[PDB]
Amino acid sequence: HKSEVAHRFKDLGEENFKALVLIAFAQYLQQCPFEDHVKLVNEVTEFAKTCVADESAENCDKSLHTLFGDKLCTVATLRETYGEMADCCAKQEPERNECFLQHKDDNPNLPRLVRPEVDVMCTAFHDNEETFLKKYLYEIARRHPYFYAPELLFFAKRYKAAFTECCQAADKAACLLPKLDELRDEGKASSAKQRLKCASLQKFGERAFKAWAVARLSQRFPKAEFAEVSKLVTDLTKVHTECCHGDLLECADDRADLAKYICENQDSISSKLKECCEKPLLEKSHCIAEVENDEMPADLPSLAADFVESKDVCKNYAEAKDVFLGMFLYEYARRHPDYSVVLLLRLAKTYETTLEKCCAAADPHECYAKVFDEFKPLVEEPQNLIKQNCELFEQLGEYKFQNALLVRYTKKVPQVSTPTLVEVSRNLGKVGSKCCKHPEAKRMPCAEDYLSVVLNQLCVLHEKTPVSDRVTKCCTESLVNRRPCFSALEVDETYVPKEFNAETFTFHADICTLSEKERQIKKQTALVELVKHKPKATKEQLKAVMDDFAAFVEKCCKADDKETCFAEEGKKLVAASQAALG
Ligand SMILES: CC(=O)C[C@@H](c1ccccc1)c1c(O)c2ccccc2oc1=O
Ligand SMILES: CCCCCCCCCCCCCC(=O)O
Ligand SMILES: CCCCCCCCCCCCCC(=O)O
Ligand SMILES: CCCCCCCCCCCCCC(=O)O
Ligand SMILES: CCCCCCCCCCCCCC(=O)O
Ligand SMILES: CCCCCCCCCCCCCC(=O)O
Ligand SMILES: CCCCCCCCCCCCCC(=O)O
Repeated sequence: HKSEVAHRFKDLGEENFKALVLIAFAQYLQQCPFEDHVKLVNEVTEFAKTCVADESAENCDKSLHTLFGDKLCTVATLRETYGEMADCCAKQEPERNECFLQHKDDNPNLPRLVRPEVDVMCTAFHDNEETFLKKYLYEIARRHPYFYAPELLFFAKRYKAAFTECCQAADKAACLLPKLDELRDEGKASSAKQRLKCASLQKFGERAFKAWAVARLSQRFPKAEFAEVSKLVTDLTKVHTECCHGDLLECADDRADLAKYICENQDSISSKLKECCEKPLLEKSHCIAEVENDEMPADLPSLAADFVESKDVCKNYAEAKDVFLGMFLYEYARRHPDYSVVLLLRLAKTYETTLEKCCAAADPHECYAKVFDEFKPLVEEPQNLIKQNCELFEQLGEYKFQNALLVRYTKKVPQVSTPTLVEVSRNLGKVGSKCCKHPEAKRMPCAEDYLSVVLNQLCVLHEKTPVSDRVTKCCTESLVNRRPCFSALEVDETYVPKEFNAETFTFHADICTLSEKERQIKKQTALVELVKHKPKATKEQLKAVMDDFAAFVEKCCKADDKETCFAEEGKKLVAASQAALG
């Protein structure tokens, strides 16, 4: 149509429009106060209503980039507050927008947002539901310039729902705090996954991305023809390149088109897309990205037909290596929604290496006749880790399971920071309590998903403050070897134990008054330090020292005079404990 703004306003709605415009400005003008953004939002919203009334009104024919760019350049404190960024306003539109992305600071030095008390939140919520949520939408959007805006809006609505419900509860906190903790983690995970997929697309390149996409979409849409999946992998690749670059508008349109495309060809892709394809513009793509795997045809041939036996596998492969490998992935993935994507990538990798070191042999058909026997050990490695770890988690509880990981990883990389080990082991523990509750068929995809963020974050923290070559080795390995690399780490025979420190192992009644979370972290911290001090201790030896500790705590956190107890019974525990640990 003639007016881009009018169009977006129409099929978006005033409410969503105002929220998005807000998120958009907060993502570029990250240093401006809330009240300034609110003002801009009103001016842009007013402008929009105008174009809705008269498609031909002034400026209404200008593109969103142009309009958005002009408003941005309106801010008078631009040069003083943003310096260099102000120089962007001197360029012709095509480059002006390009210039703004380059200055969108991915990580500003804003204060960590603190969670106020439930009572204060709920009261603010009730006094002014809108400015309360917009204020935070603003605080979140400015701290996360790259988070896809629409999704950030999607989260805002879940936050609103949690307040509406919880602030009306007998006991507010019991209802809200957890919903909020769940919202945060999920938000951080969605965030980490977007940065991950973008880093990946940057480091490893387009081929690795498409490979990942083929495998993932084939498990998701096992009934779609391979030509259809290829189509989608192509569009998804363009979509993410554009979304990673940070240009919100281009990004949103490509996603919109794709969502539209999928829905129109819905019956030719999956049966579980009805719901999603009904939903409103703003949610189609998000819904689709998260849709459940469709059901795979029960009448499916044996892979070995076209991939192992069939003479002339090389003829088809040499004719177009990637396509052939792609079909292999497609065929293999849609039959295995229970495999993790990386495992599927590992198989395809293995197969590629084999076709390369076989198609250039006397009797090819016999060189690669095995192949499928190559996969068995690749498939089993991840499955065994899942059963073995989920069983342990079943016996012990999340907490005790975290302590087990704690001991296990401190011994593998003692060089790592204690607080880093504690966090990593804790998040690793959550992955266990989250995924082990699923039936085997969904366990691996689940672990992969959560483990990818956890490992990524682990690596990032290590990128900054390097400590182990082995960690760096794993972290810089190919995406397909990342987790197997970490699983392959063994006890550090090198490590020289930190000599004893009286402080580190001293305790006061503070732990009696502290809440579970802080108490566990206090205990878990001591544990890492314990292992670092005597890394040659046994599950058995440590287990004894740990038990004598559980008691020691109880004994003192209950005794009339707690203070003394922790000092006298403290001297003892430590003295005795050292004796036992030689
Ligand atoms: C996040 C996902 O697992 C699904 C995702 C995707 C990303 C890269 C390669 C394959 C699959 C995904 C989307 O981003 C998406 C965007 C717009 C429309 C449909 C989409 O579907 C997806 O599956
Ligand atoms: C996600 C955008 C919607 C804005 C609503 C957020 C309101 C919750 C405020 C708490 C934020 C502090 C983060 C946390 O620790 O949970
Ligand atoms: C002046 C510019 C303000 C316009 C705001 C950008 C509009 C975003 C459209 C989002 C549509 C959802 C697309 C999707 O992800 O499926
Ligand atoms: C058109 C289909 C494109 C898919 C290409 C198949 C590539 C499979 C090889 C496995 C990739 C492992 C990732 C990597 O090491 O880069
Ligand atoms: C399952 C949670 C417990 C923590 C142990 C994780 C073990 C799962 C490893 C398998 C990861 C699948 C990804 C891959 O194929 O490398
Ligand atoms: C802080 C550095 C410690 C890093 C600990 C390594 C994390 C291991 C992740 C792999 C989980 C699968 C279980 C395993 O094979 O050990
Ligand atoms: C070298 C002697 C110092 C003694 C070390 C004791 C510290 C053990 C902390 C482990 C916490 C037990 C875990 C728990 O059940 O909460």
